[PDB]
Amino acid sequence: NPIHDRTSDYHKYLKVKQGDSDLFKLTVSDKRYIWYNPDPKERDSYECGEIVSETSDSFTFKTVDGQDRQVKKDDANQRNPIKFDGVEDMSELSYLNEPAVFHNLRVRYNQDLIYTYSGLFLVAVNPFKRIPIYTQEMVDIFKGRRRNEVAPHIFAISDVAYRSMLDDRQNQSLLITGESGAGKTENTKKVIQYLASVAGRNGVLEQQILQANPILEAFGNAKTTRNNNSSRFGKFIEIQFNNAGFISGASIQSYLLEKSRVVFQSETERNYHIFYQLLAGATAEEKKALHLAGPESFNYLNQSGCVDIKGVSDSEEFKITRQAMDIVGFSQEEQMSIFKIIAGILHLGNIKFEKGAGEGAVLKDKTALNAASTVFGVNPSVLEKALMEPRILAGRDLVAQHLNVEKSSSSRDALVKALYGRLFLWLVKKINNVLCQERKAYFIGVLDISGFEIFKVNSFEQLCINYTNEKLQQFFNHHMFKLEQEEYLKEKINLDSQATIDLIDGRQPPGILALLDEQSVFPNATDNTLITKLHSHFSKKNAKYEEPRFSKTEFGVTHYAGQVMYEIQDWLEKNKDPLQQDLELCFKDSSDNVVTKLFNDPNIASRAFITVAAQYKEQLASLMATLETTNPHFVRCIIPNNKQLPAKLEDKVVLDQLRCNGVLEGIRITRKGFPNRIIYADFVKRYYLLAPNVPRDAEDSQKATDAVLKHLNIDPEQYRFGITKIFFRAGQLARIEEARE
Ligand SMILES: [Mg+2]
Repeated sequence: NPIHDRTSDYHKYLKVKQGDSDLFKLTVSDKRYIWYNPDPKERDSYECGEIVSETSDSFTFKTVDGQDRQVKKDDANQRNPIKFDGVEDMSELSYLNEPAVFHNLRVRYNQDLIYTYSGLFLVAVNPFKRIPIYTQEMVDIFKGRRRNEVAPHIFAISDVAYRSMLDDRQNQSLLITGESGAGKTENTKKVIQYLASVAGRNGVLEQQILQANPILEAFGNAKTTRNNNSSRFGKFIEIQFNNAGFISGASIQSYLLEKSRVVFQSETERNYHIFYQLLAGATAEEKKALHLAGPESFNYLNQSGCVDIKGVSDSEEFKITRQAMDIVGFSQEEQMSIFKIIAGILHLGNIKFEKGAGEGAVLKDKTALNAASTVFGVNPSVLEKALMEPRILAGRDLVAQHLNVEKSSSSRDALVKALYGRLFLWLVKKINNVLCQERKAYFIGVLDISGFEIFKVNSFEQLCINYTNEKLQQFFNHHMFKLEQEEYLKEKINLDSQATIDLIDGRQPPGILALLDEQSVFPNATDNTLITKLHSHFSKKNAKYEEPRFSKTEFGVTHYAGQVMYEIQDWLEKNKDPLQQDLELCFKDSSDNVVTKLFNDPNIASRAFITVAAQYKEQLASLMATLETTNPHFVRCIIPNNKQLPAKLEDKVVLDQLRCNGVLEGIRITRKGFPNRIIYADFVKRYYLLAPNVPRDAEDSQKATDAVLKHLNIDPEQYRFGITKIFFRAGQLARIEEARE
């Protein structure tokens, strides 16, 4: 049992290395430390100062350089005794302050221990290197072990969920969130891997379930400045099981796909992987049939100045993507058409519009246009017309308009985005068709989506994601509450989300989205109309809203994670996501078999119509409805720094996430009552020697406990006798630790 074999990789890689002795005496020390900011020239930078003295109200400690500073006891961040360095649950800490929390994480991280619990959460720090803890052999050690039984790990939480499902006959959910680059996806893949193995039918299905996300990754992921393999869409994976506990199917729901990246990427970034895959991977012959060239030959791929990802073979990935498609069940025909769509898009991006003639646009060279038309199988003349001379309803009149180059170009861009988003939607639907069962008994759903987003520039998509996150954090809050109450009950012992939530999705009075939708009805409304309406209703009138001192195009929202300033540019457009009807018409007649679906299947071609905001709101409520029916599990992924480097855990970077994702707040909350709770025998096992009476392995554990306690003359208010554990208040246990044997 690797778990008992101190020489195993299990031990090497997932546990704090255990020496020969276990004895208390070992960790003994006179020295008492404190966590201090060597400079409020920082406030997450801290050093450990040793307390060299104290007064009845404040401590005095040395600093690193040797300077004596003074602290208020009620302001000191006491450092936990060394025995606590490396515990598996932060709930085990006596002193639960910020620096102390970060320090435990860090000690663990320094030993490549990327997983640590914090009460209800599993906290996972990206190591930025591959630790060999996800082998089948690692899978097997986790089978059926309780939380307290094995080291912290994503496999552990997944096991706890599967057992819960089976035992309570209740659906479950794993919510995996945090910043881009944090490892959400990485961990989500490990959750699927695990389940397919502890519950798979020793199979085609399973293989298809696994080969499903590589298809989605090719189409939904891209290299950004924060992750070479960034998920540009959010997802909820339902893993379906029969009553016997075997995987029976699966379903995927995608959200917020970044269609905009198709037509533009920042410097060093890449467009979606598939473009590159096709281009590299296609057969000399397929190129000719697709009018394919190098990435440099395509405006949609030649602008950022990055057409390749280090250590990534686009050609080899193509092979992998195609294989996946093969496995899921995409027909070769279907696959051609999918590639055709990718090709056509590339062609659409290469169309050059010119003016002069007048104020109107024209197409002097039509190579590009013709290229896209062939691959899509639509009429280039019809296409051309729909591009620059769409017919617009001027009341009763249906007249064609001659668009300028700009307008012309943007329209082109909107056609590309709709084709991309619809394909994505169709691929998701194709895959669900295969995997998905109408006959499911139970499910474990996996949400891999970003946590709060607070960028230099915040736009509509950030408000959306942040809106979701206010809901998820309020859901965890409710959940912590119940579970916390429950514990207390079982042992015999003793917000604000709404307001932000309402400001965003409120109907009466109307909140942001409501107002946005309203403006959305008027063809002539502008960003200015919009921001002015927002300020009118909320500036100085809604406590979670802020009108900027000078910006005219932004507004701020006080979120759970702090204020977020948003820019209103293009919100109206984004809310309607328009596409010229004539473009719809052109493509509706497409001779292509996949293309026809994207335009003729109301379920793909249309939202409902309702606005983008209204759809986001409805989809978020459905998700939450689901979640509400599960027993949830929370994974908080954390990026150690902004450089994608191993062995470089940056305090400021880390602390900031801990503050935003709910970890430190929950600790704050916890720390207030009886954060430490220990199994009677566990307690004696360790502190027997502290009392002149007590046998290490006593049968009357509680007594034994009271014993020690009494010996020590500890203050009764600081502890609580529970039915199976001894409940301790903050710092009590550390002092205890600090006791002479
Ligand atoms: Mg991801």
